[PDB]
Amino acid sequence: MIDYTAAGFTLLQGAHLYAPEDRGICDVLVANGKIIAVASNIPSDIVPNCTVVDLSGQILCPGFIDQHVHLIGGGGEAGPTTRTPEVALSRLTEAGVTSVVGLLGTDSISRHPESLLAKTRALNEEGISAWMLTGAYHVPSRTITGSVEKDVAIIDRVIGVKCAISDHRSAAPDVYHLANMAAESRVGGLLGGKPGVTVFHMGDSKKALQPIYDLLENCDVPISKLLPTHVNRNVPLFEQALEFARKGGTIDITSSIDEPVAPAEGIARAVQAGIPLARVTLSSNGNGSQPFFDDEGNLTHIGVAGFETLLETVQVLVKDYDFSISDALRPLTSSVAGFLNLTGKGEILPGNDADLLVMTPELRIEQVYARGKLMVKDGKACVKGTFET
Amino acid sequence: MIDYTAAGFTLLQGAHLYAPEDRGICDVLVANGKIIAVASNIPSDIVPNCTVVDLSGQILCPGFIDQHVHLIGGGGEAGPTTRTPEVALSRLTEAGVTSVVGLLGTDSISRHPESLLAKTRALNEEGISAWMLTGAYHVPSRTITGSVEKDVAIIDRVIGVKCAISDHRSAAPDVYHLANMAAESRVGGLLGGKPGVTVFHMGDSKKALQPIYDLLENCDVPISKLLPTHVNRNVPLFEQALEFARKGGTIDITSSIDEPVAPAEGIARAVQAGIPLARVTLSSNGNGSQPFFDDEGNLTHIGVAGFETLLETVQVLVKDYDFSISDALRPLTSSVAGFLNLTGKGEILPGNDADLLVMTPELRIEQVYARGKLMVKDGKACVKGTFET
Amino acid sequence: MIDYTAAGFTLLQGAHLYAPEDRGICDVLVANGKIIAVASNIPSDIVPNCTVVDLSGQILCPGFIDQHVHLIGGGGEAGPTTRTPEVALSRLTEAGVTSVVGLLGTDSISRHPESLLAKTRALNEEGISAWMLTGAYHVPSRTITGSVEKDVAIIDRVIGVKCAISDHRSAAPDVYHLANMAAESRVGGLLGGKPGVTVFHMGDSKKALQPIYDLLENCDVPISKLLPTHVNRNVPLFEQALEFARKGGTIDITSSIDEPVAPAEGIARAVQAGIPLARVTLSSNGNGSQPFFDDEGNLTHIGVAGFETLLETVQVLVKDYDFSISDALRPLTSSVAGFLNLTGKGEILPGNDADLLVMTPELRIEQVYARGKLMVKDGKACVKGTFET
Amino acid sequence: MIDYTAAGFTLLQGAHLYAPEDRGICDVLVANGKIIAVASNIPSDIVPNCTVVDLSGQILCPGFIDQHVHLIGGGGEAGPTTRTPEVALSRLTEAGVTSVVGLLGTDSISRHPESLLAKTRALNEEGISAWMLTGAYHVPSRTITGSVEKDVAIIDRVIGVKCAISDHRSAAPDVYHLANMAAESRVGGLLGGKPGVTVFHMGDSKKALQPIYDLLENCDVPISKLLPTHVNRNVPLFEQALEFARKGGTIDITSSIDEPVAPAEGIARAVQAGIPLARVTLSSNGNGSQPFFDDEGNLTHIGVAGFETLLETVQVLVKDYDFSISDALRPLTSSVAGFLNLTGKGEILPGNDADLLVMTPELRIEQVYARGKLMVKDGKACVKGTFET
Ligand SMILES: N[C@@H](CC(=O)N[C@@H](Cc1cnc[nH]1)C(=O)O)C(=O)O
Ligand SMILES: N[C@@H](CC(=O)N[C@@H](Cc1cnc[nH]1)C(=O)O)C(=O)O
Ligand SMILES: N[C@@H](CC(=O)N[C@@H](Cc1cnc[nH]1)C(=O)O)C(=O)O
Ligand SMILES: N[C@@H](CC(=O)N[C@@H](Cc1cnc[nH]1)C(=O)O)C(=O)O
Ligand SMILES: [Zn+2]
Ligand SMILES: [Zn+2]
Ligand SMILES: [Zn+2]
Ligand SMILES: [Zn+2]
Repeated sequence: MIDYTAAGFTLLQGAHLYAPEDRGICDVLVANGKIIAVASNIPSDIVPNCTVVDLSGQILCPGFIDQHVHLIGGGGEAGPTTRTPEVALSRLTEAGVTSVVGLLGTDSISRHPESLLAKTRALNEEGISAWMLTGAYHVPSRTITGSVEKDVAIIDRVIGVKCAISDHRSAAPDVYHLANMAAESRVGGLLGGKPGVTVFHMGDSKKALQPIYDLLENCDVPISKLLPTHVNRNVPLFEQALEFARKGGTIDITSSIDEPVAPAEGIARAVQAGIPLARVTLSSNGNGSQPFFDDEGNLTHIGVAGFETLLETVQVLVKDYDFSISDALRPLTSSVAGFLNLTGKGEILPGNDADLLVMTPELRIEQVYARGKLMVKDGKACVKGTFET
Repeated sequence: MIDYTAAGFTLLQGAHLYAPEDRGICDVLVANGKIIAVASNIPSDIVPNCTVVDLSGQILCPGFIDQHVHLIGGGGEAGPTTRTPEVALSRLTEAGVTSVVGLLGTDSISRHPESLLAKTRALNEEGISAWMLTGAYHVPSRTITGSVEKDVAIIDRVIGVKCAISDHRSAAPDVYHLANMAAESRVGGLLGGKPGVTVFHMGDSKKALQPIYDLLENCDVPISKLLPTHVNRNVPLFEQALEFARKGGTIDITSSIDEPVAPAEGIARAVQAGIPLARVTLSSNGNGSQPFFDDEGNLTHIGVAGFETLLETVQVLVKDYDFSISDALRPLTSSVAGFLNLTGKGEILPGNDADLLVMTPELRIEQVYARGKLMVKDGKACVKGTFET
Repeated sequence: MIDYTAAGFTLLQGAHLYAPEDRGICDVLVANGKIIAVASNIPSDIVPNCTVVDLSGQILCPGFIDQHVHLIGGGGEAGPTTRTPEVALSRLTEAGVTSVVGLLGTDSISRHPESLLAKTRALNEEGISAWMLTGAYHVPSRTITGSVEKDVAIIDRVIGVKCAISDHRSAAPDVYHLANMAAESRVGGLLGGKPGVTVFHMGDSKKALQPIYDLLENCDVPISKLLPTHVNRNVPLFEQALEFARKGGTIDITSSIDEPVAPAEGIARAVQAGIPLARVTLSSNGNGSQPFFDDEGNLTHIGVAGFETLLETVQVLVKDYDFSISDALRPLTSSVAGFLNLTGKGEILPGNDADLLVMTPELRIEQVYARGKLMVKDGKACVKGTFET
Repeated sequence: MIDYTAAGFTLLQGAHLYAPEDRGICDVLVANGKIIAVASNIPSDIVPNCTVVDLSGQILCPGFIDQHVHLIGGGGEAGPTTRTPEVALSRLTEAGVTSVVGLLGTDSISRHPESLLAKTRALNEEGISAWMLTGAYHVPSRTITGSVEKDVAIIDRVIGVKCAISDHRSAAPDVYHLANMAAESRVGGLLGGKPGVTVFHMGDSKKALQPIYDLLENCDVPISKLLPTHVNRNVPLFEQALEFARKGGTIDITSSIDEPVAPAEGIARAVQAGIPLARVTLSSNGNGSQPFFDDEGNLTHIGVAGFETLLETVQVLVKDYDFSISDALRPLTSSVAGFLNLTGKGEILPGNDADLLVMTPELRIEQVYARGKLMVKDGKACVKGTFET
């Protein structure tokens, strides 16, 4: 016998496939971590040493891309005891996350981009796909090489920069600082082949999106590189976000915020307003703290976010909102890959990566493939982090 | 016999107690530097090896908290010969100060935060409680670690930052500098578990509080973290301070300034205006120089402040103003502890620290306990600094 | 009734006390986290609202002090996936550990003293007692303030410095760099009130202890500040370690190494050698990686150390080594506290901290108290880390 | 029909395979740039849309790996006009080179690691595989991040460091500087998953290898991380090089030097000396200047090295040296990949990268495949650099 096992041939048979586009019942051929063929009825013997998988009666869709996760831990708003813990592989996979963008938040004193970068690498090495944003809430940005442009341009996992605005925990940056930072990300992105975005954590300040508007009037960074996140945190901010998207910007809704605008609600609303789903993404904020502040900017309560809200949002949208599953998936898949220009991700096409979700019809996760590898079986991780126990 | 002396049991019997709230005649049980019980009639044998103290006919109240003292010396406005000297322990205790916040002023060239920090530690070790502010008049701030946020976040004794505005000795900072500095203090405070305030020395400039208003319009720092000090220095500034407090800010009156608005006068006025005492504090400016300047910003005269004005203010308020003692005490006790979130200080409650003042009925200090230890006896220090002589 | 609960009075009765010294049957009284009385037969009613614990039939001893723990995680010798996780509270308490000293190892790129410091602080807040060493294997040391000397003098929790010698992962330092470093720690120590020690991770190099000796002739740092650790990792090193202890040095044996010199064996050998137990300590290296390198410095195997070996060593010593329980506890209690000058630790005496272990006669942990708080009950943590699962 | 082209299936049939091991007549199947099967007689229809290549009568072997190439240009020893040009893709592929390691030489003023890195990245994108060494002749090293150790641990393409010793253009470094540097590369290597080697350009100094030996006694870096290059440049050096290899070291012979020790001659001598071929590598120094200096360190002659000598050496060895083709290829394939720990390179095994050469029986290159892509056809590049003419 001849051994063709190195190929990792895998045939995924007869699931109802959402690419996210409804492909109906379709097969998927995988080799070396890549989708090599997608079509109705694939001869299970088309290739040697092929592992056949019957997904009849099941749904197949692309793995989620969570562009907002505190991979190394976050928190700290109430002292050191509130420093959250690092993210563990199985937590991600089990929630259907095959691709992630790690970032830092409030604390950039006991939290470092070098550590975030190491964790990002560990995850890629463990089996999934991971990137990161340089910077943190603090502006000017705390980087690895000393320059935002140089970080985005030269650190392979860095794709953009993070900052915070309209929030009582910001560093009170002025327009110039913001503009420059954005411009540097923009430029380091062309050079490095990164999207070069700037992600803005939004707080509850009444100024809302103003800083983003000001910034626009003060530089030549395309509206397409700027991402306001946690837009559902408050009404008036949410409403502003809608017009921002309508002007051509993309807005990121956080799944970990149920009030005042719940995730599925925000998405449905966007759509009511005429916003194209391609301009709406959804992220978890996993492992970040969920601190609530007083009227005096006083902390009262503090929790930690998880990844389960992702899937839940989908379910709700489908289930309580009348979205088609296809539509329901976009913001976690194709919309995100689109905004971040994440190649080979977000869609089920030949040549793309074999990052797939096998779900039951009532949208429950059974299996997860990350780059062609079986990570989750029967809704449970079969592959765990080097130190998960 | 069994030895239970390690406990330092101390029963303080039958004084009329102001917590600052009028508790009438009440006893106070202390152990290991802490108030363990407060109630009418405590069995002098409730605990073993208990030291009983009869304060019948006397008043008992909490130790003062002076949040504005040049612990290492200050001055310098008229040359090196005008560099004031360091503060000595007994000077504090004798004036009823059991808790202090050290800071720097005009000179941050021959004066250093590292020195201030060492002195702060020496004082805690000698018997009282001491903290400090990083920075000085100079903006941008001269810190220990190179960053305001990092100092507040990581140096255990640092609780906030100092600066000067509306004064001919300021560094002429612009709104951005101010805003950022404040924001950094704010944020380093959450992380470090410090109040994270910004204290503004106010000069006589006609702009008065404007800079604070501007700052507000340019960042998201809660009005509750900003403290304008020496507000009584001039009328129009004083008047502005009143509305600032009324908007929700706290104002600090300096006891060492008799004109144009004397300390008790300012406090009474605040109250006439409807300001809650919780939003009014009083500090000494002890060891700082008291320089007076010309019309041409020319120095004429220069003196050095002491701590006796603290007690005097209380006396006057009670004596010439009709405040209840309870009310009279707030600004030196509960109001200060409240603003700085100084835990276990400012009030007489079980679990709080045994920082107490024993006074005669005509408000004269007889004894002082700092953390359960007898520091002053019969109005005189029994415990002196390592080098006091 | 009068409320005296703020005192947390606790009376631990009837156990067989090892302080570590054998004190036969004897009671212990606690108030405010401190030991206030130690005597046979204390009256269960000597003080109000007392919680009495019947320890009859049990054994009572000081909590362990582990001076070598990778609090924020370690490892990374085989890439990013081998970066070990941070330490959880419950894992320490459950191992009998009430005081700990945190440090960095091989990686000081993705690992930072600022993060280590935040963690040390987190643990102090959560209930135990933590300190840290500045630096890492890398010499020159990477510090918080930019100076070893400054780090030790001004960062409250820093008590000395870590470095690596005689190991293929060292930074190839020369005596000058080592001497200067040790001298800085010594001096910072005097200034800040710290022991100001230099901790040397020893590797398998044939040079063994040579560098230390060289350093001793190139400076005037007292031998008593120089701590070689992991001395049992190889024989010739171990034997050299005995001479060094013999000359006045203290030596730290790693409980996580079972070959070629088992921990209990090392201790017994030290003693048979005429080295007083005061000059022998034992530490775990918990959370650190346990990497194995072949012939050509190639990594063959990697694992993570836990805390169980601490206790095990004690059992073995008593059991197999003819040791008295008293002597057997020294190396984890009094010797350590003595070496690092840890006040209020390692010994059960009035005035010390209520850090104690309740064990069965066969040496199994049952209860653990930290600063008088119950952390472990029935061999199980009843107090957990803010983010423990 | 079903489309399976995303797979790039390619079946290379009938050649005489040297993997390098002689495997007689044997086929090779490729999919997605990887070798998925290696066996005699694979079925031309085993997989769909297969491109079958008749290599009958040819020879198939691994692509060459050149670890010493001045990718961005070099030279400059005789002023600015002698700065050599950057390497073009086609020149590498055409020389049989599929993997390359880039470095700097004498000039690190007009030459920068950031530029070298961009180039390495350009080549990876264009189709081959490239890595780089940080540093240059200059010691201390000029780096990207400011630290050798950091450069190696965090810049993905950096795998070690370059330096110059025993040469009149060295920076006159001392053992400490050398030892520290090598130790940093070693450690960064472990952290980032790199070999973490130190590459020593050797010059004609009488000191020859002394510095290496000195370094070995001043540190604990494994001999296997230390690569002396250009060892054939002079005799006594060369002879010393044999002893070093004999002690466990690996040695790099330069194909661009024909006197006094020809490349093929050096290799044969190494072997006759008992040095396994695994410890002998051969590199070109392509694009580097070939300067000649007279008596008094005066430049007499300058030229630029090409890549043709690589192949030539192989031919000569076989031809004139009694070598088997197998052995003759080691030094450019398996030995190199082995030394630098290059995974998926230097050997034709299922799972490795499809980097292969098609040669005539007389050893002339015909085709070249890189990661399964056809780059050279008929001895001519059919793939060129984005800006190649
Ligand atoms: N700050 C957290 C991460 C974070 O942004 N959380 C959100 C949670 C939230 C959003 N809206 C209300 N709460 C925040 O606004 O704070 C950290 O730094 O980990
Ligand atoms: N500057 C002094 C401390 C200080 O602020 N004193 C006050 C005294 C004052 C207030 N109003 C009039 N005089 C000042 O306004 O100068 C130093 O630096 O020691
Ligand atoms: N490397 C660890 C800390 C450390 O010093 N471990 C020792 C463990 C050991 C001792 N003997 C064998 N293994 C080592 O020699 O590696 C980290 O950095 O986490
Ligand atoms: N100098 C070159 C790189 C380099 O090391 N070349 C060797 C070439 C050589 C070896 N023997 C004779 N000539 C040198 O000794 O000069 C550059 O910097 O481009
Ligand atoms: Zn956020
Ligand atoms: Zn976040
Ligand atoms: Zn002032
Ligand atoms: Zn002052």
